[PDB]
Amino acid sequence: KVGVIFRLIQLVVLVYVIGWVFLYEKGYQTSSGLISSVSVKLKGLAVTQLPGLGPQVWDVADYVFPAQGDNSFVVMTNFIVTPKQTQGYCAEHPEGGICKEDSGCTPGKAKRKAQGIRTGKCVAFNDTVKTCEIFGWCPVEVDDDIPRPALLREAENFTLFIKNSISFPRFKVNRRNLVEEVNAAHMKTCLFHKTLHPLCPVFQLGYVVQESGQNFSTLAEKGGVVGITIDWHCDLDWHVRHCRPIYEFHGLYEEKNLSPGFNFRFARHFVENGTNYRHLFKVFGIRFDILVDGKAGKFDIIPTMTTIGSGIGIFGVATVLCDLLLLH
Amino acid sequence: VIFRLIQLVVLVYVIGWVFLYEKGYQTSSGLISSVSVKLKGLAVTQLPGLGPQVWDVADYVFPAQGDNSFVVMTNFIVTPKQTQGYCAEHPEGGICKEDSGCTPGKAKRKAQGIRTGKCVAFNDTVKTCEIFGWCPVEVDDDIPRPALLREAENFTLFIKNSISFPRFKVNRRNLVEEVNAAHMKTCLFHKTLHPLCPVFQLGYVVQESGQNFSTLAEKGGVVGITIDWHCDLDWHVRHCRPIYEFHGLYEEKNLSPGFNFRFARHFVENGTNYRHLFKVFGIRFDILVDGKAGKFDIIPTMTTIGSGIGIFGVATVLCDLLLL
Amino acid sequence: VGVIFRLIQLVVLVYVIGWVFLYEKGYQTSSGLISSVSVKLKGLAVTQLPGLGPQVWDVADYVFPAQGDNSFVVMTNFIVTPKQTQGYCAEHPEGGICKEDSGCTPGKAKRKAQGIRTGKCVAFNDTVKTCEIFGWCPVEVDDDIPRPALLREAENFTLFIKNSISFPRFKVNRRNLVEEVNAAHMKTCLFHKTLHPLCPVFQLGYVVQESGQNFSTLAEKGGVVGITIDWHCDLDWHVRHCRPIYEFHGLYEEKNLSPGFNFRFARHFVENGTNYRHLFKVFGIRFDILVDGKAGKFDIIPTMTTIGSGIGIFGVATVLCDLLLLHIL
Ligand SMILES: Nc1ncnc2c1ncn2[C@@H]1O[C@H](COP(=O)(O)OP(=O)(O)OP(=O)(O)O)[C@@H](O)[C@H]1O
Ligand SMILES: Nc1ncnc2c1ncn2[C@@H]1O[C@H](COP(=O)(O)OP(=O)(O)OP(=O)(O)O)[C@@H](O)[C@H]1O
Ligand SMILES: Nc1ncnc2c1ncn2[C@@H]1O[C@H](COP(=O)(O)OP(=O)(O)OP(=O)(O)O)[C@@H](O)[C@H]1O
Ligand SMILES: CC(C)CCC[C@@H](C)[C@H]1CC[C@H]2[C@@H]3CC=C4C[C@@H](O)CC[C@]4(C)[C@H]3CC[C@]12C
Ligand SMILES: CC(C)CCC[C@@H](C)[C@H]1CC[C@H]2[C@@H]3CC=C4C[C@@H](O)CC[C@]4(C)[C@H]3CC[C@]12C
Ligand SMILES: CC(C)CCC[C@@H](C)[C@H]1CC[C@H]2[C@@H]3CC=C4C[C@@H](O)CC[C@]4(C)[C@H]3CC[C@]12C
Repeated sequence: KVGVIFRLIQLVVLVYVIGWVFLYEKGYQTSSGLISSVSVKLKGLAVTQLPGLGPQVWDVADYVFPAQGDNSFVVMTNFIVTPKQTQGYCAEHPEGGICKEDSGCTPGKAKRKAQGIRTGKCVAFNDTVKTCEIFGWCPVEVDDDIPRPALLREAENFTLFIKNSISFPRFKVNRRNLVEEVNAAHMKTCLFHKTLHPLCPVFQLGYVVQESGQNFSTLAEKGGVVGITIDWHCDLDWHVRHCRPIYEFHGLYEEKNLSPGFNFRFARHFVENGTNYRHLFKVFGIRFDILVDGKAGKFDIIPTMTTIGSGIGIFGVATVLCDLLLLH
Repeated sequence: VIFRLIQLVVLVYVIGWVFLYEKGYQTSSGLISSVSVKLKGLAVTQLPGLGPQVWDVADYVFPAQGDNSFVVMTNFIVTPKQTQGYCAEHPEGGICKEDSGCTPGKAKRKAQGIRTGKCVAFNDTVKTCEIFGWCPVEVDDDIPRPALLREAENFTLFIKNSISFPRFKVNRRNLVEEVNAAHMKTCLFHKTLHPLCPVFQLGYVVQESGQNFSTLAEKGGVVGITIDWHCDLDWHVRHCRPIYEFHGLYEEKNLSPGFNFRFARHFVENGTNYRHLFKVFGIRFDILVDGKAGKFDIIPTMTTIGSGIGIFGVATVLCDLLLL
Repeated sequence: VGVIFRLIQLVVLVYVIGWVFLYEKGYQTSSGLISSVSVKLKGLAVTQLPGLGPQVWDVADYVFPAQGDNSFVVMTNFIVTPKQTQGYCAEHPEGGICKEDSGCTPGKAKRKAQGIRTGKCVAFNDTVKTCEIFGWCPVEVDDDIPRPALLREAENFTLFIKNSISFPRFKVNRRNLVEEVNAAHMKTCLFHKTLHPLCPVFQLGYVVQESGQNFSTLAEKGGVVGITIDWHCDLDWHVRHCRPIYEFHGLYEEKNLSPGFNFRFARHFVENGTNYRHLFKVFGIRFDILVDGKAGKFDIIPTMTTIGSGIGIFGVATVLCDLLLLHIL
């Protein structure tokens, strides 16, 4: 009965190997990619009482800078506005050259960062320091006084709405972020929590940043970067109703570096009294990147046949190894 | 000798199957691509304000540079001449009833103003609250059934895709199918008749998506174009022509249909800051590409020849075991 | 004999496992990466223009997606057609030719439309004429592309790239600014493929457009440049030895039916009581910044399964050698 016992042991080993191969979903299921489309819709307000008077309100279309969605969008969090900018010869900015007596600066564009077409003169900047005279946007920026109170910190309570639609080809199955569990009644009193309500897509910017690993009120002065990822891991063997996304906010938390924080200049032009003016904002804001990836598969007979053939081959190899070790 | 001949035949058949089915004698590469989109059309809106505007190439393609994913106007409800002031809040904020209903502070979820607290009348019979902000004129829910900025189904998209193929250092472009010189003045895109001209039509990009354009422009929608470059790159230099498959990317109807956003353009009239606010129900086009390619390399050929010889040995072992 | 054959088989197996360990990196768990970029351009250009009014294009005046978005256009040429307004005016000599008053009909001219045609014939220029259209009145004339390239001083703009990537499976975060690069280097650093390969890629037109392309003709009519950032590093060593490599692509140079890349964009304003717009046909450079990478760590499951595969391949090699010896016996 030694031979029968050995044959039974080999058969059991082969069965276990086949079960392991069919486990982990390594085989018997196809692999397909996905195509995605993401839209965002922020909703909030912000008071902007400024010592320069003229209170202003930043609406939904005033801080979302792409203003129409896109994967990578920026939400304004702070700014240094220099209104009523016009073209004309006047004093330059410091850290770009110091004028001693009509000799420090020579006519021509300066190397690397430039502020205007230098003409050559010692025009008294109203900071006890005399600099060069340039031809450009006359009221130059003053970015030293970054606003500590975080003028638009009230963005902590904004509600981001990530509407995601995907399609798996080769199965022609299309799904959306709004899973049939979430209905209209769950969109008026809905927030997002990773354990309590993991399906409703109405996130809160404060909460998103908090789960990003970045403390708020310190990246508001100089906007950081936040990355949201919507993993779509689904199996088409079961009903399509079991296709749900997983949100993971891998926030690249640094809070201290050589050049920390996002920052960009943007200007809006207009015409007043027949002269072209310009409003320039140095906006610091938090940029959200919404990366979408996934993999789904279903029953196909070719991968099943290939896996069964590989299982037969590895079972034969195992029997060869067992015979070899028994020979020794 | 019969068994040896059968084993040799099985081995050579396996080798041929490995070489010709999965194409194991060639390597693989990724894809780096750039997409440039240039719409060209016109649409006129006879708004009831006696202000007939003309919307041209720079007025409805919202990302003017034409990114990979962009948006085309198909409907709007303009709310012009907006300044900063106090007036009645939109009724979704609440209902006034008594003067004590309104409270100071912003709203909870969707704030429209500071809500200082008063009971001004928004309509002739409905009073909500008093808010300070972009107050004078507020956006409403009056989506135009005739679908203003219609006839967007006659525009001509133009995808000037480019391909890199870094490892093989072979550069290909969508525009040049090695024959395109006068097929650009008068061409369309048909999946069977003219599958090479990249001057699409928004009628022939939504229709093959499986969604009718009659209800797509009312509340917006999403359309996806793939342009996947599946080129053999081995027995040719040309024959890298891409294939297009406009994916449906979800059907219409259902909860929260379509896709609409809001944007605004500021201006100065009499020393007071103003704002033109548009709510846009525009289609969204996404262009995401992929490719594999492949070229003759000796290392993968040797690796798969070794794998084939191993498979042949395993098959011979299995046959010998079965015979015994 | 038998001992020699066993030693040869053991040596072959050892070589096989060494090859599969030091070539395919079997004891590693390859994973993707997530990424974000923040592109900041610095520079200044001045245009005279035949309008007798000098213009200065500032930091936020040429780069249009003025927040990054890893796909942006740095304007290098334009054809300004200012002071446009709604009215009935003549059409461009590309949608039709006005032989007489009956040569044009109301409609949108099918493919390419510049205005709602009315039918009347109005003289334009001197001989060509045209059909009247209701729309933006002064039609654009893009026939005369400026050869001196106007905003041609783009061979000195700096392109500070602030790339931050994260590998989630190992939960590691890295940035473009390698710890070696500090504030003392950012004051004056220029990216070079051999001498300074770590500080972010600067100076469009000198070490960015030198990808088998020439700024001379890549700014007169626009063009496309692709910067790919590869993060190929392993967390087996210290995290310090994880630095990216930049490669600039040469997608095409010239000799094409539709070369370059240009787009029309309009800036609106209101004067007196009428809405006007400035229309720019911007010819620019599209910089596609694409970042990819891969990383792995030593884990027990991959090394166990690769040692099992090595044992299997050693056994199959042994039985193949035995069969060969039997056939050659
Ligand atoms: N940030 C958000 N917070 C709360 N609800 C949101 C948010 N973004 C989107 N929604 C909801 O998404 C749905 C989409 O509908 P729709 O686009 O008509 O909304 P809306 O622009 O806010 O319109 P309305 O002016 O009619 O309230 C709405 O029911 C809206 O309440
Ligand atoms: N729908 C379309 N979108 C883009 N280009 C189109 C379209 N239909 C035709 N074309 C043709 O594409 C060609 C390449 O476009 P290109 O940007 O180089 O020219 P353009 O700015 O349109 O020139 P012009 O206005 O002087 O005809 C043009 O000659 C144009 O006639
Ligand atoms: N495109 C560029 N070319 C050259 N130097 C640049 C460029 N972008 C940024 N820098 C320099 O690198 C640093 C970036 O720091 P950071 O992002 O905090 O900017 P910043 O201090 O807000 O900039 P700025 O002073 O110009 O307003 C600064 O010292 C700046 O001079
Ligand atoms: C086909 C003979 C040789 C049996 C050996 C293969 C066995 C292990 C395979 C073949 C078909 C397989 C099944 C095919 C389909 C399904 C339905 C799915 O919802 C759960 C898994 C399940 C139930 C699979 C389990 C594993 C399975 C039973
Ligand atoms: C050692 C023996 C088995 C010969 C190995 C090579 C044999 C199997 C032959 C069979 C099919 C052949 C390929 C068939 C077609 C082409 C396309 C041609 O443009 C280049 C050569 C190439 C790519 C051949 C390479 C060699 C090839 C793989
Ligand atoms: C025949 C077998 C058992 C011999 C040993 C094989 C395994 C255990 C060996 C072979 C190669 C080895 C690796 C080679 C190099 C390094 C880098 C070093 O910084 C940490 C250890 C690490 C990651 C080793 C871990 C152990 C390792 C994976």
